[PDB]
Amino acid sequence: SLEDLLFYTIAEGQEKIPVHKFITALKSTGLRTSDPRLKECMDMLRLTLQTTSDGVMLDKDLFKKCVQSNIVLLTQAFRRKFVIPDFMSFTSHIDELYESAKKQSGGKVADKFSPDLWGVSVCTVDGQRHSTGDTKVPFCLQSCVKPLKYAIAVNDLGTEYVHRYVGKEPSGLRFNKLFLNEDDKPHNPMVNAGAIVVTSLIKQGVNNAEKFDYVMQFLNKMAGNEYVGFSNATFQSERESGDRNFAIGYYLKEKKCFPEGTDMVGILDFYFQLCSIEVTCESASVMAATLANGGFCPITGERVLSPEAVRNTLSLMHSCGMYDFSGQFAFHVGLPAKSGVAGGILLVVPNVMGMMCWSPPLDKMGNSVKGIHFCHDLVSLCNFHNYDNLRHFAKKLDPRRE
Amino acid sequence: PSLEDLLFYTIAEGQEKIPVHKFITALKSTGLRTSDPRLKECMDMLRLTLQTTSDGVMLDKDLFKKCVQSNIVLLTQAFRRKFVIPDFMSFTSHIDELYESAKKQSGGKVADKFSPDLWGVSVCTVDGQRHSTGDTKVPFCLQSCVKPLKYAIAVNDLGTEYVHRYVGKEPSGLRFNKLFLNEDDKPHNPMVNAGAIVVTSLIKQGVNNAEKFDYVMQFLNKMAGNEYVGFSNATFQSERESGDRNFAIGYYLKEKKCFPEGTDMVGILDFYFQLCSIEVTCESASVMAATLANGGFCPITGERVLSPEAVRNTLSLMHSCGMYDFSGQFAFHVGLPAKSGVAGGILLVVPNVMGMMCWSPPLDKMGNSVKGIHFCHDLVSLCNFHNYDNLRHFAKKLDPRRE
Amino acid sequence: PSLEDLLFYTIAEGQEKIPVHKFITALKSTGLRTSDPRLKECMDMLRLTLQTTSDGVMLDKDLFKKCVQSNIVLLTQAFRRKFVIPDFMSFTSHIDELYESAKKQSGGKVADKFSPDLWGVSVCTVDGQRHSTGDTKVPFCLQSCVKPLKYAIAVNDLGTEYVHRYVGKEPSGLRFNKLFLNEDDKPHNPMVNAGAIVVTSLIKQGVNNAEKFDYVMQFLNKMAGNEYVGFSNATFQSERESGDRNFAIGYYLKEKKCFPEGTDMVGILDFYFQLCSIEVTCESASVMAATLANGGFCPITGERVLSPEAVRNTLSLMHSCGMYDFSGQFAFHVGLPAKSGVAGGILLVVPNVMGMMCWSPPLDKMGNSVKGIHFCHDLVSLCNFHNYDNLRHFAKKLDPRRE
Amino acid sequence: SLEDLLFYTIAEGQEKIPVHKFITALKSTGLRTSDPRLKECMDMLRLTLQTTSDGVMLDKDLFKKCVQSNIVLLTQAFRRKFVIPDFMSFTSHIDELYESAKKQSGGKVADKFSPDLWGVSVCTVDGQRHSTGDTKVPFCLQSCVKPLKYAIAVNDLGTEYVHRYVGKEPSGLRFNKLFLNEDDKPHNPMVNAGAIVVTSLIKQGVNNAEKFDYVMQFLNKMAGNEYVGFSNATFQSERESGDRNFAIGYYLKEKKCFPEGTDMVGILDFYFQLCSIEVTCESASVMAATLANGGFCPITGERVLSPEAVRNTLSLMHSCGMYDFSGQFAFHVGLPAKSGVAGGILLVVPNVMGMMCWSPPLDKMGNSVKGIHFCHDLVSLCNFHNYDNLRHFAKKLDPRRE
Ligand SMILES: O=C(Cc1ccccc1)Nc1nnc(CCSCCc2nnc(NC(=O)Cc3ccccc3)s2)s1
Ligand SMILES: O=C(Cc1ccccc1)Nc1nnc(CCSCCc2nnc(NC(=O)Cc3ccccc3)s2)s1
Repeated sequence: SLEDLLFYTIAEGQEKIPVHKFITALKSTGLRTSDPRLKECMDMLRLTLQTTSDGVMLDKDLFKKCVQSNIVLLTQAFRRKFVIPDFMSFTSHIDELYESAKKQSGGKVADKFSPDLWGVSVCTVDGQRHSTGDTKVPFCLQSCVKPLKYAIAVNDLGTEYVHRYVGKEPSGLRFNKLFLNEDDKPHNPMVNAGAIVVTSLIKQGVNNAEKFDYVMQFLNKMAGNEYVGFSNATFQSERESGDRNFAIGYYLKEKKCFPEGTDMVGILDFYFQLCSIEVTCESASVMAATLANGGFCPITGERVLSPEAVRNTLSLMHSCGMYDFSGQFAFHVGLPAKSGVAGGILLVVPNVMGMMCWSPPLDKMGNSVKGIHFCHDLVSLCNFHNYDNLRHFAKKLDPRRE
Repeated sequence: PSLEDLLFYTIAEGQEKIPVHKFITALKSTGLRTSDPRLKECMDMLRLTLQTTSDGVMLDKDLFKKCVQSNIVLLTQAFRRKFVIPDFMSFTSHIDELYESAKKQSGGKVADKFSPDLWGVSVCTVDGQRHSTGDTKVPFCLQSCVKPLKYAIAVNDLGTEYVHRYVGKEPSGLRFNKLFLNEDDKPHNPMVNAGAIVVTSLIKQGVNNAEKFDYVMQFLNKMAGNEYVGFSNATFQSERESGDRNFAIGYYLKEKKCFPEGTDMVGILDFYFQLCSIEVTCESASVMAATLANGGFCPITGERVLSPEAVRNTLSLMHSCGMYDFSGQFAFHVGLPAKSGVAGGILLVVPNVMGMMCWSPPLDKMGNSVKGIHFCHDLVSLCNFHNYDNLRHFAKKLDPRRE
Repeated sequence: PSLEDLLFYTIAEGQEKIPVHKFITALKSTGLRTSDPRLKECMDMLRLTLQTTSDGVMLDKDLFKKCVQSNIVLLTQAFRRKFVIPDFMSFTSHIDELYESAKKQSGGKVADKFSPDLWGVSVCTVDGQRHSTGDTKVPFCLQSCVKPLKYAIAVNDLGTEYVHRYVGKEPSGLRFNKLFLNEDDKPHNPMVNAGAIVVTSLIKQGVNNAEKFDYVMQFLNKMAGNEYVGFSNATFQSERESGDRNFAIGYYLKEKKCFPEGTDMVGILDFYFQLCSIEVTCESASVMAATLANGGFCPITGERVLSPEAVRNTLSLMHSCGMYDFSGQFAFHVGLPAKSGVAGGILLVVPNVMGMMCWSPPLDKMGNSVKGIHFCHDLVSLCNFHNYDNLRHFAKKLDPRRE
Repeated sequence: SLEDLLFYTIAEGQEKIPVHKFITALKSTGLRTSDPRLKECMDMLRLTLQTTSDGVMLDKDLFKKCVQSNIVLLTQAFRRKFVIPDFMSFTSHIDELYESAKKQSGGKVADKFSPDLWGVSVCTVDGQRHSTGDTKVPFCLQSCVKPLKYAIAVNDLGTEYVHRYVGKEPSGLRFNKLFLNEDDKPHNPMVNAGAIVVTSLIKQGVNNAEKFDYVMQFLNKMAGNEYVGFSNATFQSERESGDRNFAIGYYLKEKKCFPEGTDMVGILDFYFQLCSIEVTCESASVMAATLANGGFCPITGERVLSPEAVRNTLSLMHSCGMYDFSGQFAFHVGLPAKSGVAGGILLVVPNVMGMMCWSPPLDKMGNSVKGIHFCHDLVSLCNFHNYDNLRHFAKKLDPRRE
């Protein structure tokens, strides 16, 4: 009697629960009715609300009928088994943390969005969503895709083959300039140099039209079929300006850094496409949550990413993610991130939640100000630093305990 | 309404009396050692109340309740399977298996007195559970393993802002492994000779090169729960006459005023050289490591040894800058804050779980003990400890925080 | 008062009529060639005279006089041994030995269509005196020998400091063999391909490539005294199907705004490849070399091809940034401003003496002709031509400028 | 008739030649009365200017027997066979060059002299001398001493031996702070790293009080026995602050770059000594002109340096002469030169002259501000630049043509 136990808990020992009393109780687990895992249960309460134009409260049988298929989720949500149990106040802090971070004036956009925008969207490894501010506005990943594509190539080619072509370390702050390492390979897949070679490994032999759908599919599964778009616009402008990536390409060609059969100039076309893929904070925190969640999309429970692919990517998101800010960043926030010149910080606090912070203004290394100050405050407030202690964490509050 | 009685029927499964060996081999399987200092009252009472018979004997709800009365809740948790590694027993067997497979790979050159066949591994967890195997009671110099330990002491005592005025926090790269300073005219991080030597000059800013040392030993004893920390004046003598590279760094960091006001660079070099020949065994350093793995509370004494500021920063930097030039490949393939050492040492830490120390004197080309490098890989291959595994979805790996 | 007569009676033994053929030998052992352009009128009038007179033929003082009237100024200098190398006959003996001594050095690898036993030295002194040994009339491309010439042409047309808004003037630094731009986002110097490409980018901006090229051909023709200067279309079309590295450099230059505004980098790359495919002979290129040996004036025409501001900058960077990595050891040991080329050319230049081209196609590992550097070493072994050789006290060296 | 032929030429048709007239005829030939190759003659000018009390005034036989033994030297001088025939005009050019450089007011002295000191001095392959400014003030060569010591090493050991221990190429502008090159040899004998090493090659097997004599023996033969001194003061301060040099010293020790059995700390003391050697501009011109003269001292006719050692030392000064300024220096100036932190610049125009400039204030690169201006102007005046032609040199001046 799983459904049975759940009814008594929500229905205050009386005749029944009314309609919104269920859903306001359901919207308090931070779950969202449009969760794909709740599709059935929501379908069927459309059916039973349509039994009368007068009511209706629900009997224990009427209740149990709808939540039949989804009580596994509804129990964990209502007996507060979700990775952040009091999700209700945990959002009231993120609210504050959005608010104080909204007060951060500085930063320059790339050069054409409005520097007013600012939207952070949580998505817990369990599905609990929260968002405040402008989380519905689509934007491009740009270099936020290098992890995602890097994932895809290790997901399909394995680590050994891939790093036969790209390094694994960071190169430091004086050689954010060099292309190849001592062995005539770019140093890691997070710098455009290694990214160009990675792009040259995704689906060799197939043509550039088929190649691109293969990652759009992949990029869709990672966001639980929430909004991933494409901007032809930033695509064409991203190759007309891509003189540096051409440079890299030609130098990769000369010293033979692509697989034997690569039409180098096409691979750059493909690279440039990949950067112009669109997302919203909402759709992109599910992508981050997928990395948070070992490779499984938190709101569809589908496997998208092999764990090697997801480990390797958070590993290099750590070392190599925030450009030259990586060192200081891996230090104070210590959360595998990936910045993007569009302003996206594809934050991940693994085994908890995925974030996407979007506010377009950047800093001198290429990281959203508000994006960066938000993590800082976040780590300050909650024991999320990769090497915080989960037990003796002193003045920090944990949202995984009660 | 009977917490001391609550634990009785777990071992005395509905039995009358219970042998104390039946209780302590039940407590060696908790992984704890009888010499756990937060058991002493339980172990003194039991030694005392073991002076109530001369043939045996054993204890009852009368006696037990009088003895584990003091430390009941640790024995509760210890016996309610409430330790971070519940079946510590089979986890040790894993370590044994990695240890011996990492023994047969006999490449390397000893640095330039030991036998290359030495190979010692020791674990301690944040709950105090310990294990080891091989030559783990053999004292070696911390050498560069001392560096994060000494960093920690500086941050606990001075805060993170202060200590990173004097030494950067990033890893150097496979190019600049020989430059001393980054462009900020600081050594890149506390893990390079350049950076250690600098951190050393921030401990006990004031008192003299004998109080500074005792004070590091005091800390180093607290942190190790009072296991063997020591000091091999023999190494220190040869460290300080063949130390031309270091004297180069010393003179260059003085050249670029990298120490603080009133720093006797040459004496700091002695302290450094001293701190390098500070002796530990794999065992005593397991408690060092697990202490940092434990928010700064010493797992086997319950004593707050370090800031949680201090443990975090150190583990932040052992990750990046820990394995000389192999740190990159290391952070990738094993992604555990480690720290290598010229005598064979690796100070491994699995945060929220355990601390480790490995040891085989033969270094490889890079200067990291062959068998030690081999062993840290294999352990991440095995267990989802790698800093970036998922705790829920981790493929074909074994998590030992689960039964 | 007695000018051509002064010469006329010196080649005669106070005698009757000197035969034309023994005047011919007297002027071939002066080293000049009967085809010197600065002599064409003397040979025109003397073959015309053989055409009319009969039947020896022989030569009166009046029959000698103003055949040589035109070029007597040279012709005296030739005969009173007032040339830079007075006893040129013996000096060719030493070239004939140094050629043969360098003939035995068959090591070295061609680039990848010729044959390695090809070996030719042609000497053009600043006066005109020619000597060749071995295969001098075989045509080869200039390849990166063009860089100094093209560089000269750039500064002769645009002047040092403009050219150097876009190109440094320093020799990169043996291990930084590989980075294109320096700190200021400038290439290092015009001898490196990264600078060649940007130099090329600055000659006759605005014109299109067909004209640019001919503007370069005429220039090269005069420097050679209108001896063979040509263009193999064969090597150019592969120079464009293989220069991936150059394309690398070009785009990176574009990204950093290293070309002038309104530079189509892809055609500047094509123009650049054409300058490498220009061909010459040992004979034709020793006149090019002697031109720079000659403050820019072509020894066998008398024609100012290059500003002295441009001879020097080119000779400078040929000293220091010239022979690629070997230029250090080369500036040390040979101290001559040379320039290597991957076709097998060393554009040797002994300022104030002569211009050589040596040609053996086989390159060494740094890409420089085996026999070329051997000849070059042996040549300064025997003679005080090394840059900082002393012209007065020079030990056992022979000086050819002293009789 | 050779002494008569001389006696007749310098005679103004006057039967009894004055000696005031003789010496100003001699001084203005460049030579000074203190020339050692003229002592015999100058001795007997003291002998016969002792016989009475008048002029005195020599004649066909008195003249003849004083210049009897120095005639062929006094021939070329008065037959204008001296490499710079009209040395006279040549010196006021050097004067203008000095005064033009007089106005370059920038610069910071290191830390003790007063920053208005400035001098130049010339000496030719034949002996003609000139100086202007503060050219009799002792100062330390400091770093100007590395070429001189290198010569002595090559002269005593030969090119082969010496360059088993120091390289021969230039450093490299950005990573100009490395001590060694990838052969573990210091880059060249002109960096403190290679200087220090060159210093251990001199007179192995003999203690440091005697090494220093033999160096000054050499450093005397080379300056024709003009002023060579030594400062213990600067030696004790250089001893007490060159932490960098200790660094480098220790670094060469661990890298085993000295010849076996080298007391590093002593060689550092010897280095600190050798850098504290005292010269004036004057004495240092004969230093340089000895090198300009194939190793024969212009003023004593002694062979001091085998041409080997002279060739090499003037090659390395060209390449590695002026610290990070050497690249641009060899380009624009293209005379082998050698800068010093005191302001010293030991310049050399082979086969014509040696020079030496002093000016305390340095630039941002460790080179005398005005000592630097001075060359740049000099080469802009004379076809001295190593690659100016001796026939066609555009609008420049040649001082070997009359
Ligand atoms: O933007 C600045 C300002 C700056 C300022 C201060 C300091 C430095 C720089 N400088 C820049 N300089 N170049 C840039 C473009 C990247 S370099 C071309 C890519 C590579 N070239 N050689 C490589 N090594 C190998 O390929 C190893 C190899 C091993 C064995 C055999 C062959 C090859 S990779 S940017
Ligand atoms: O061991 C090889 C063979 C090898 C092999 C391969 C390639 C070359 C050479 N060569 C050497 N290896 N170690 C050597 C002594 C190392 S220390 C040099 C003195 C400095 N220490 N930190 C510095 N940076 C800054 O003071 C600030 C700054 C940093 C960066 C930019 C601007 C400003 S400079 S030499």
